[PDB]
Amino acid sequence: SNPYARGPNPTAASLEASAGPFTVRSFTVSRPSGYGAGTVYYPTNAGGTVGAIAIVPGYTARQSSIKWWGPRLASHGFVVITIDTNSTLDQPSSRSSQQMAALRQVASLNGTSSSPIYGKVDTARMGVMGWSMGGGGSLISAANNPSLKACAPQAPWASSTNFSSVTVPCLIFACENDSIAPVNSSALPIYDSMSRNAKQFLEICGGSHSCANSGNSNQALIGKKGVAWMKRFMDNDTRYSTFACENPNSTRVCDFRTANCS
Repeated sequence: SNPYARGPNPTAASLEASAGPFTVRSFTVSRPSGYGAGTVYYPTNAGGTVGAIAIVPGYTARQSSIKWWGPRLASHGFVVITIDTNSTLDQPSSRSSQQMAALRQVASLNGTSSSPIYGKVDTARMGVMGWSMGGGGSLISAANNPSLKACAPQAPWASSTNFSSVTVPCLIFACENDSIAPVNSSALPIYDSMSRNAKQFLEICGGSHSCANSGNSNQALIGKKGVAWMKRFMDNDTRYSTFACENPNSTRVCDFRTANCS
């Protein structure tokens, strides 16, 4: 039996829905430790400890850009922290440091009896996500901390596209018509550099740079894939192997690639 399996058996419908099975609550971090600000989303009734995911915005951007992931992932059995960086103009390495500081604080709060997330987190199972330079920061976090169980950046940008060292399972969401971090020069080269991990490349048809952000028109597919990836790799949950590894066969997807997945 898998000690990390949570919730009922998944379906395409249950993964495409607005919400998963668990009730979600949230709170603002009162004293952010090593980053600007944070919101923690958590399930109240997951039926066991769950992994934690830290999500970082892009250059100039704030939590509003990636907020939708908080309730979406938390409702399937994860503690999710969305952050604002110390400066909106922080670069990817700094974003990575702040992302890891946010994971550290979630672990701190797991051991703080006054916190709503006291005893709710398995601090040995963590994941990283983010938009643009925050996506680059997620890849840097994965390269520097290989015990991370999953990485799912969106429209990533980084100073170097070479992430050949990354052993962490990586799902790259890409936006076809991205003019800030073009697919051909950012997301795709990053994907191609990784030969030591489970990896996936999912490009959204007609998507601008913000195609996986809050308010996007593809929350059914993007949310299904993000949750499935985190479930498969953070929870070792093989009930999600097909959802995580499959080509969605969706008219919303203009390019799909996967390796070492199923």
